[PDB]
Amino acid sequence: GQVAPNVWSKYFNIPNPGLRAYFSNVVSGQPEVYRTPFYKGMSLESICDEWYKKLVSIDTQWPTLMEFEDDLRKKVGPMSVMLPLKERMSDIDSYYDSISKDQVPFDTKAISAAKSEWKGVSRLRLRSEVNTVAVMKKSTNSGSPYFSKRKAVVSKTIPCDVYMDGRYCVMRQNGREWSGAAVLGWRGQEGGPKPTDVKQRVVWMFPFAVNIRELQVYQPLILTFQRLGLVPAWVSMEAVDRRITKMFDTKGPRDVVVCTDFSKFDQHFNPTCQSVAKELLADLLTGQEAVDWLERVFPIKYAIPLAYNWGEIRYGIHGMGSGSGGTNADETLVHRVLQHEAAISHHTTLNPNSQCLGDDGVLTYPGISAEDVMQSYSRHGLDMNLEKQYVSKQDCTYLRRWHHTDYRVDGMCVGVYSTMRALGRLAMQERYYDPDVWGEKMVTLRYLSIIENVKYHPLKEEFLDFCIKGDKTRLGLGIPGFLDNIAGEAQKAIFLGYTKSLQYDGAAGIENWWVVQALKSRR
Repeated sequence: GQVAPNVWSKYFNIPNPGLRAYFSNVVSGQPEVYRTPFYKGMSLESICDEWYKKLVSIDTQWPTLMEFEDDLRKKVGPMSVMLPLKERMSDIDSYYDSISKDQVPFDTKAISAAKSEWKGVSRLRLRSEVNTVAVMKKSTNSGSPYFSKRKAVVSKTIPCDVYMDGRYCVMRQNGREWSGAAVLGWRGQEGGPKPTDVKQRVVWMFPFAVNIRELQVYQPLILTFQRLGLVPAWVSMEAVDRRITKMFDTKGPRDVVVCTDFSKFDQHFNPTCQSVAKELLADLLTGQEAVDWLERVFPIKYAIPLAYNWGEIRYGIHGMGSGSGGTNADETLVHRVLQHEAAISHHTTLNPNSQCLGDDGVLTYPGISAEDVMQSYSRHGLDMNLEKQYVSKQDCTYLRRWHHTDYRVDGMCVGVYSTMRALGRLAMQERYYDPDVWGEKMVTLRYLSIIENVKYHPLKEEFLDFCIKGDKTRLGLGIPGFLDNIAGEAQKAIFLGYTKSLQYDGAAGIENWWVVQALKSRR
């Protein structure tokens, strides 16, 4: 745990007033519930109770959509309540304790079937440090050692080299050696209506130099898979929709579709899972630098130290460091092996229109059952809870959207985001934006980007009308000139970038959003 000052200064550039104040907020927590001005003067309860009166009209035509809405309404509530560090210690422990559950290795044929999906593909080369830096988000925090904006410390960071030496992460940055540690970050996820129901997500904020080295492989990997369409959720929700359609149209007429969920996937992504990820990357990669990368950069996300408080560092191997540049790449490649393994364990072939993304999957194969899947997956040390699994021949959920074989828009089984979930996010934010300092245009833009998720909901027009009420300036209709200049307003403002890399949140194309078109047509 606690290190003397002369140790701490090898991890972080000292003095660091901003890092001191960051950890002070980590210790004390953040207890206030942040409510938006959406339906100001009505409670969260009445907002949902009123929308529900309209919503129930879908229950006769689409009862399982009503069940999906009713399940997500139970989660509506605050997302801004950050517990004090002393109440999150067990959340940290789970990263280190969950990786030693009983676990057996993956089947060879499953690993080969996964590698077959990219048979003809141009092998990946590492992207240079310089080009990798240019592409990445550079306004976000550099982590250890500077805890600054990335753009300000590029030249103190590259050229860099990072590797594990035992339990230490050694980092050489433009000639100087530092010791690397992830900084304990936080995200809130709604999990009920009380302040104490906020889910306390553990975010590992990686050293800039580690993220650069990681992304030298993961940026080319994401790019290649996007163009090949291998992981639809890295492309778009419409690409997800098209593969959901293919899945429903090619499954056995009497087969179920199984929707799997992992409890604490990152924490259980143990060494057995890691070596499958390393093997698959090695098949995608080519050249000597890649061999070097696979031995020295790849392991860091599963073993980097954690700075969880100003004087305090935890060491040891652990599960997926939630927040790594390859957070979703490693897990999605291995989750795909799990899907193949389940069909192969039962003497059949995975329906290739099955999908997965980090801890979320939907699959089918001849004769599939949920119980076979759960057994096949969880023998690898992976935790699953049944009442979060879902099984049906006609519908499924994936990436918090409902899909039905018969619910088609222009031929496609489009995904229906929950109006209840969207209402919770319209009323409740994770951060405070003082009205006096950020203004109504930004709040309105946050609203539009939430509502846009329900663009395929059968009650989307009634839902938009409901949301127009509840906004004083009516989602932009009441702001002079705003809708006519929506592209430009949207650029002053500045989830898919998330699904591809980091896993924290769980561009003038805004003019093509359904919700914008729908508002303009209401003038």
